[PDB]
Amino acid sequence: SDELSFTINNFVPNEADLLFQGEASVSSTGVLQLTRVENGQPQQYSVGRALYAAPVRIWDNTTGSVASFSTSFTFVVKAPNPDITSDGLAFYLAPPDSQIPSGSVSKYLGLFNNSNSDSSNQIVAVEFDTYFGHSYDPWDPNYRHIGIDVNGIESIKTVQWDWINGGVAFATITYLAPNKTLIASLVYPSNQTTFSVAASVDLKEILPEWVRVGFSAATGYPTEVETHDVLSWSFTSTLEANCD
Amino acid sequence: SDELSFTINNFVPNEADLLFQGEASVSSTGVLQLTRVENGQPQQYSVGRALYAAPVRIWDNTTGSVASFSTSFTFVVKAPNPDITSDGLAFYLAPPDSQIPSGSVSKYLGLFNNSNSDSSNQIVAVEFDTYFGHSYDPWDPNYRHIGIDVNGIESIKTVQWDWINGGVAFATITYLAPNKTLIASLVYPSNQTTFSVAASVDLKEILPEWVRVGFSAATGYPTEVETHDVLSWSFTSTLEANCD
Amino acid sequence: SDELSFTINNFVPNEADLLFQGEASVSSTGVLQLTRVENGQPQQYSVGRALYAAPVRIWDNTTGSVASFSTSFTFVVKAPNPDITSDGLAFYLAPPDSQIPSGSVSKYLGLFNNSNSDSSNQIVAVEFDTYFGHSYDPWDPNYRHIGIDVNGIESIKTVQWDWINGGVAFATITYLAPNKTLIASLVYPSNQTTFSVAASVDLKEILPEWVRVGFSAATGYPTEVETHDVLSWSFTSTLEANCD
Amino acid sequence: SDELSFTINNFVPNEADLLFQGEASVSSTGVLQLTRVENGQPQQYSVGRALYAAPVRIWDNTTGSVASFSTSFTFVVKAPNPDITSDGLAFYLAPPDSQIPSGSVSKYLGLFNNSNSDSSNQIVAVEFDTYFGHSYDPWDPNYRHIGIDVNGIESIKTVQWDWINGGVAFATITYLAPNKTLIASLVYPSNQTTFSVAASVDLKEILPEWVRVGFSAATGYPTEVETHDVLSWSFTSTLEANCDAA
Ligand SMILES: *[C@@H]1O[C@H](CO)[C@@H](O[C@@H]2O[C@H](CO)[C@@H](O[C@@H]3O[C@H](CO[C@H]4O[C@H](CO)[C@@H](O)[C@H](O)[C@@H]4O)[C@@H](O)[C@H](O[C@H]4O[C@H](CO)[C@@H](O)[C@H](O)[C@@H]4O)[C@@H]3O)[C@H](O)[C@H]2NC(C)=O)[C@H](O)[C@H]1NC(C)=O
Ligand SMILES: *[C@@H]1O[C@H](CO)[C@@H](O[C@@H]2O[C@H](CO)[C@@H](O[C@@H]3O[C@H](CO[C@H]4O[C@H](CO)[C@@H](O)[C@H](O)[C@@H]4O)[C@@H](O)[C@H](O[C@H]4O[C@H](CO)[C@@H](O)[C@H](O)[C@@H]4O)[C@@H]3O)[C@H](O)[C@H]2NC(C)=O)[C@H](O)[C@H]1NC(C)=O
Ligand SMILES: *[C@@H]1O[C@H](CO)[C@@H](O[C@@H]2O[C@H](CO)[C@@H](O[C@@H]3O[C@H](CO[C@H]4O[C@H](CO)[C@@H](O)[C@H](O)[C@@H]4O)[C@@H](O)[C@H](O[C@H]4O[C@H](CO)[C@@H](O)[C@H](O)[C@@H]4O)[C@@H]3O)[C@H](O)[C@H]2NC(C)=O)[C@H](O)[C@H]1NC(C)=O
Ligand SMILES: *[C@@H]1O[C@H](CO)[C@@H](O[C@@H]2O[C@H](CO)[C@@H](O[C@@H]3O[C@H](CO[C@H]4O[C@H](CO)[C@@H](O)[C@H](O)[C@@H]4O)[C@@H](O)[C@H](O[C@H]4O[C@H](CO)[C@@H](O)[C@H](O)[C@@H]4O)[C@@H]3O)[C@H](O)[C@H]2NC(C)=O)[C@H](O)[C@H]1NC(C)=O
Ligand SMILES: *[C@@H]1O[C@H](CO)[C@@H](O[C@@H]2O[C@H](CO)[C@@H](O[C@@H]3O[C@H](CO)[C@@H](O)[C@H](O[C@H]4O[C@H](CO)[C@@H](O)[C@H](O)[C@@H]4O)[C@@H]3O)[C@H](O)[C@H]2NC(C)=O)[C@H](O)[C@H]1NC(C)=O
Ligand SMILES: *[C@@H]1O[C@H](CO)[C@@H](O[C@@H]2O[C@H](CO)[C@@H](O[C@@H]3O[C@H](CO)[C@@H](O)[C@H](O[C@H]4O[C@H](CO)[C@@H](O)[C@H](O)[C@@H]4O)[C@@H]3O)[C@H](O)[C@H]2NC(C)=O)[C@H](O)[C@H]1NC(C)=O
Ligand SMILES: *[C@@H]1O[C@H](CO)[C@@H](O[C@@H]2O[C@H](CO)[C@@H](O[C@@H]3O[C@H](CO)[C@@H](O)[C@H](O[C@H]4O[C@H](CO)[C@@H](O)[C@H](O)[C@@H]4O)[C@@H]3O)[C@H](O)[C@H]2NC(C)=O)[C@H](O)[C@H]1NC(C)=O
Ligand SMILES: *[C@@H]1O[C@H](CO)[C@@H](O[C@@H]2O[C@H](CO)[C@@H](O[C@@H]3O[C@H](CO)[C@@H](O)[C@H](O[C@H]4O[C@H](CO)[C@@H](O)[C@H](O)[C@@H]4O)[C@@H]3O)[C@H](O)[C@H]2NC(C)=O)[C@H](O)[C@H]1NC(C)=O
Ligand SMILES: *[C@@H]1O[C@H](CO)[C@@H](O)[C@H](O)[C@H]1NC(C)=O
Ligand SMILES: *[C@@H]1O[C@H](CO)[C@@H](O)[C@H](O)[C@H]1NC(C)=O
Ligand SMILES: *[C@@H]1O[C@H](CO)[C@@H](O)[C@H](O)[C@H]1NC(C)=O
Ligand SMILES: *[C@@H]1O[C@H](CO)[C@@H](O)[C@H](O)[C@H]1NC(C)=O
Ligand SMILES: *[C@@H]1O[C@H](CO)[C@@H](O)[C@H](O)[C@H]1NC(C)=O
Ligand SMILES: *[C@@H]1O[C@H](CO)[C@@H](O)[C@H](O)[C@H]1NC(C)=O
Ligand SMILES: *[C@@H]1O[C@H](CO)[C@@H](O)[C@H](O)[C@H]1NC(C)=O
Ligand SMILES: *[C@@H]1O[C@H](CO)[C@@H](O)[C@H](O)[C@H]1NC(C)=O
Ligand SMILES: [Ca+2]
Ligand SMILES: [Ca+2]
Ligand SMILES: [Ca+2]
Ligand SMILES: [Ca+2]
Ligand SMILES: [Mn+2]
Ligand SMILES: [Mn+2]
Ligand SMILES: [Mn+2]
Ligand SMILES: [Mn+2]
Repeated sequence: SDELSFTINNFVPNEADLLFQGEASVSSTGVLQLTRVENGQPQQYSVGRALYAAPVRIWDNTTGSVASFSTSFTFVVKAPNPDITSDGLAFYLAPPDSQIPSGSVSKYLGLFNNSNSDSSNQIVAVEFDTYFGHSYDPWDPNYRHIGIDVNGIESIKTVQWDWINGGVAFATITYLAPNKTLIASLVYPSNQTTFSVAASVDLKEILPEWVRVGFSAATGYPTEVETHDVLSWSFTSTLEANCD
Repeated sequence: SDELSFTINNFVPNEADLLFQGEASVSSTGVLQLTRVENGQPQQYSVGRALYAAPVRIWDNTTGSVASFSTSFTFVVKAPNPDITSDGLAFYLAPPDSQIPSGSVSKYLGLFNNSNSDSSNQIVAVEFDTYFGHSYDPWDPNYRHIGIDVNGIESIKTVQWDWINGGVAFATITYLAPNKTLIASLVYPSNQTTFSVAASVDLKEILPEWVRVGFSAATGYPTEVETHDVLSWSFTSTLEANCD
Repeated sequence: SDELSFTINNFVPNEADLLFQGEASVSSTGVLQLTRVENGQPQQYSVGRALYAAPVRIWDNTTGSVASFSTSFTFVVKAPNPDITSDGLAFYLAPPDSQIPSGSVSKYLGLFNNSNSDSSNQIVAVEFDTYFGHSYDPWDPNYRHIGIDVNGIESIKTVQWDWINGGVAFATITYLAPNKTLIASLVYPSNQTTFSVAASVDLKEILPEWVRVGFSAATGYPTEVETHDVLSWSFTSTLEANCD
Repeated sequence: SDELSFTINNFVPNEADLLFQGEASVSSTGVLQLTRVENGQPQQYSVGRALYAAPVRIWDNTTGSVASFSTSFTFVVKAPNPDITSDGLAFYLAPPDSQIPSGSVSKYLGLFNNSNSDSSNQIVAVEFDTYFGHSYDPWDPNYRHIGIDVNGIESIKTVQWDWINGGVAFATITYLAPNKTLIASLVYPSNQTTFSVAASVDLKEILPEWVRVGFSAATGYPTEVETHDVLSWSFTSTLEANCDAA
């Protein structure tokens, strides 16, 4: 509650402390696969979500304290066709009872089913969007991007990101509550490249007192499929008290 | 999984990260009450259990790694009648799907319903037994005690403990896996007294790979009731890898 | 040794756990001032260095283990004249017995006194260079930059950085040893801007087994002076063992 | 300062982050030896002290905040003659500039040189005293003990302790500042035995704002020598802020 820190360097099949929604699963080799894979090939129209079992406490209505946190993970996106990719994944905080919305949720990364932004969603996400289509995703920019989503698919702030096929990406997301700042960074040590972005968000009005952290991913047409994988994931959060 | 640490200095009503079984609840003042209390008075035949939402990983069958951990909490036992008290409470590790056994479970601290020890229980507990009755609890010693229970109410090792009515007790439980040692200590800073005990247990054969940690408490006849309360609770565990 | 973590949210005068070289000092208000300030005005030709008292263990020659670490701090650079600024500061790892080189060390940020790179220096730094002069600093680029220095002032990799006068900057430096990667990030939450850079370095050949971490800063001519301040600083490092 | 945590599972020769006073040293095998050992035999009249390089912040005079901390370590005491042992060792907090007092400091575990208690010492120690002599140590009880020392060799509180020759002991010392309580526990997993003690101390009046943590050990006559060794040592302290005073 006040403080919560965990680290998962490797995953196991049917992991107990992870709640899976959709078709997400963990392979025998120990890699967390949000999209089902048959004989080394990704499938089409596959949506997956994983969450940590324990809800995370963000703020208190009585005292007014608000939590600042930081997390880091390693993920891989590998597509048979480098030219075009489908949708992508995201790291998101949602209500504990959040479930997959009904209907077509591919272009929304399995988080929403409507393009409009509503304050009732109470979802705060950092998306790694690899699909820059204009007809299906008019809101997204022309290039592959890393964006911050607050109660809507239309990201308040995005940064151009150069995706590498079969490349391990080390991502870090840090929220500073006193400064009301969300920072997302991604690093490719294979080419030694960095992409960073920051935004101004206040979790008091957006998210409830208790939330759940996790990952989401989606896929589209069979021709433009891809594989999303997570190898490690570390999280730490503390609820500092304000006497003011 | 590999590492998990949390700290709860204060509790809130309907806490999300705590699973309650029986009649356990959290008061408005922020104290975790395993036994229901009416207008400042404990009730009779009340059994309560609380667990952490996230299961804890102890060991791996493939690598052979085993986790060592440590936890600390503060609890209060306050009875209207200091002469005689009912049952008591315990800090226990059990399977994630553990539920309250049917039948009379008061004298067993809400963990078992049979006096015999069976390896299928897979429950490892540290009990603070305040009831020294001989007819109902022939297994327990003549004095109030702190005991270690492994797959049975009959504690493998117990230490005499002087209970103080309305006294805050600071307890610490530490498991060292390489040495296969479980250590339980209790401190009263109001009188500056300490009671410690150690035992030899191996969680490989007893508990499964994934377990849940928490507290349990029970009460008996109305004349000899008592109030069990928990004010704070901190836990930390790491899964160190063995290359041997 | 194996693990070391500390956090200093506020500083105190004549702090015991900080070793000061040059004219660095801590103000009564609790801000770490590397450059001496008279009545709210910075001085000229002022060089300061601060280090943590405890040396940090990086690697072992026998086992071959190498440490990965992460640190974060907050710093402020405030100059009376926004047009031109002097030198700058840096976060550096050096030998425990490192001292200020003799001679003009202003343009070298108080770390070196020669422009050439020599492997005997054994200094690894992340510099926030605010002086883009060409005659005095031909090696530096045309713009204010954040650079990574390995045994020389000429940074192996630099990133353009927009300096803000009187603006609080939150910086984070993370070294991953298995991937041999050094990452430096800087954030301005007042304007919500981020600047990140990564480089490939191996501390085995560069630094010795035991090093000291800290900060350095320098100033130049009186007309182009500036004030360097540090408000908070957190560091954490672990020495993970490799069984390969 | 506000928070400081470190862990040393193994030691190395000439360790940089440890300050050694006296004849303490680290062996090639990686064990911290406070008393010099020749060819596997302890020596006589050997006094050693080790401290962590970084001073530890306990309290602030302005805000009034006071730090609570916890530490754990593993130590071995092995004597050729189990019948009688010399002096012992202790885990102590002292001023950063503390040095070995001049004169005979064997019976005082290398911390003091006078039996009387003076508030100017500013030393807070947890001693594992293995010498129960009455003529040389009239203050100590009749049995081997674990004691808490505050500005004096005469321990305010002691607990009987059964020493095991060549036995690994796991010790844990925890200070709770809001409750002003110091707790010391020792465990032998080889026989599964525990010895615990608690005392009431306030570091505000005793120790200064900045202190240094470490270990001390001493030896006596050649016939009753022993070897003191430390295998691992972990420390963690945090300075929690109190808004009641402010
Ligand atoms: C992220 O988080 C915080 C907010 O939570 C951001 O805001 C800064 O936080 C600091 C510390 O809380 C605050 O600094 C305050 O500045 C006040 C005014 O500054 C005086 O001193 C300077 C000295 O040069 C003068 O230039 C100036 O003219 C003023 O005279 C001070 O009054 C404050 O002191 C206070 O101390 C205690 C509380 O600790 C109070 O009880 C006192 O009454 C007193 O008021 C304090 O020093 C300030 O809110 C922000 N800093 C600024 C404006 O510089 C952080 O900026 C942000 N951190 C990041 C991004 O790293
Ligand atoms: C809790 O956990 C551990 C077990 O997990 C308990 O067991 C001790 O652990 C240590 C360290 O692993 C082991 O110590 C070993 O002792 C071996 C023999 O000792 C030699 O050296 C002494 C020096 O005085 C001589 O007296 C003696 O005659 C022997 O010559 C050594 O061989 C071991 O060294 C090994 O190092 C590496 C591994 O790190 C190996 O690759 C080498 O091949 C080499 O074998 C090692 O030093 C031993 O298992 C236990 N310690 C003993 C018996 O003293 C801990 O006791 C327990 N900790 C607690 C309760 O605090
Ligand atoms: C930062 O740090 C590490 C290096 O320290 C970087 O390197 C990766 O680290 C991982 C894990 O150590 C290594 O992955 C290895 O890949 C080997 C080959 O891959 C097989 O499996 C895939 C499955 O799709 C096939 O595609 C492929 O064709 C191969 O069949 C495996 O053999 C390795 O498994 C090993 O497991 C144990 C050790 O844990 C060994 O004992 C076994 O013998 C077995 O060899 C292992 O899975 C690999 O070194 C690097 N990953 C790669 C190449 O994908 C990290 O990339 C870097 N992390 C960042 C930047 O986040
Ligand atoms: C180690 O540390 C602390 C001291 O630092 C020791 O002292 C206890 O700490 C708690 C929490 O700070 C304090 O509890 C206080 O008790 C007050 C009175 O109790 C009322 O409620 C009970 C309910 O049964 C009634 O029985 C009783 O008659 C009273 O009606 C309360 O007033 C306090 O509430 C306060 O909350 C906030 C601060 O958080 C204040 O702003 C409010 O004004 C309000 O006063 C509070 O609940 C108390 O100091 C000590 N606990 C006691 C006496 O029970 C710890 O005991 C010690 N911990 C160990 C050894 O584990
Ligand atoms: C886009 O997403 C929204 C939100 O999901 C979606 O609106 C509704 O969401 C709910 C929850 O997923 C859908 O779930 C069920 O649909 C049927 C018919 O309602 C029933 O199984 C359930 O309805 C009963 O239970 C509700 C409990 O709140 C009651 O409110 C209700 O009165 C019924 O008793 C349950 O709602 C629901 O189907 C959709 N609504 C519709 C018309 O489908 C929205 O539909 C999505 N818009 C798209 C894809 O265009
Ligand atoms: C002491 O504790 C043991 C263990 O609880 C207890 O044995 C049985 O435990 C189960 C689980 O709590 C009891 O629960 C239910 O009882 C009835 C009748 O069986 C049904 O609701 C359920 O039985 C069905 O579901 C089971 C699923 O495994 C099937 O195995 C079974 O075939 C049925 O389909 C469920 O079991 C169960 O009642 C008790 N057994 C009895 C006779 O009560 C034991 O009874 C306790 N001994 C005491 C109090 O003396
Ligand atoms: C650029 O930096 C280098 C490295 O500092 C510098 O070379 C020498 O560095 C040392 C250490 O700071 C200087 O320090 C002293 O200088 C005088 C004369 O040597 C003496 O105080 C000392 O010399 C004695 O002690 C040394 C110990 O190693 C002995 O090696 C020596 O034989 C003497 O006994 C000590 O060295 C030293 O002055 C400089 N060398 C010179 C000529 O100044 C180098 O000078 C700098 N280059 C610049 C500014 O152009
Ligand atoms: C028991 O312990 C106390 C405390 O150590 C001891 O008193 C004195 O302690 C100091 C510090 O260890 C001893 O150190 C030196 O002794 C000589 C003579 O004084 C000098 O080297 C030094 O004295 C000079 O420096 C001092 C700095 O404070 C000045 O105060 C002084 O005026 C001198 O300029 C330094 O003190 C000191 O020797 C002892 N005092 C004596 C008489 O030895 C005490 O002696 C011990 N009692 C025993 C063993 O019975
Ligand atoms: C917080 O407390 C105030 C008390 O007036 C109440 O009005 C408000 O509804 C509460 N908000 C939440 C989310 O509980
Ligand atoms: C990264 O390095 C590899 C080396 O083979 C190279 O093939 C690839 O083109 C590089 N990618 C980028 C974006 O530089
Ligand atoms: C552990 O692995 C071995 C492989 O032979 C298997 O026999 C055993 O059943 C496994 N144990 C568990 C609890 O999975
Ligand atoms: C503890 O201290 C209080 C002080 O009032 C006293 O009443 C009580 O008897 C003491 N309890 C024990 C076991 O010493
Ligand atoms: C490391 O060990 C090898 C052993 O052959 C030795 O040659 C080498 O000099 C050592 N390196 C250092 C820096 O001690
Ligand atoms: C940052 O915000 C302030 C608001 O007053 C503005 O003055 C300043 O120009 C901004 N700086 C940048 C680089 O946008
Ligand atoms: C603490 O502050 C007060 C201010 O009046 C002062 O009198 C006292 O000497 C200070 N104590 C210490 C140890 O600095
Ligand atoms: C501890 O166990 C060993 C087993 O050999 C035994 O020799 C020794 O006497 C025991 N010590 C105590 C105090 O029980
Ligand atoms: Ca898209
Ligand atoms: Ca009983
Ligand atoms: Ca420059
Ligand atoms: Ca003695
Ligand atoms: Mn997008
Ligand atoms: Mn019992
Ligand atoms: Mn530069
Ligand atoms: Mn003694």
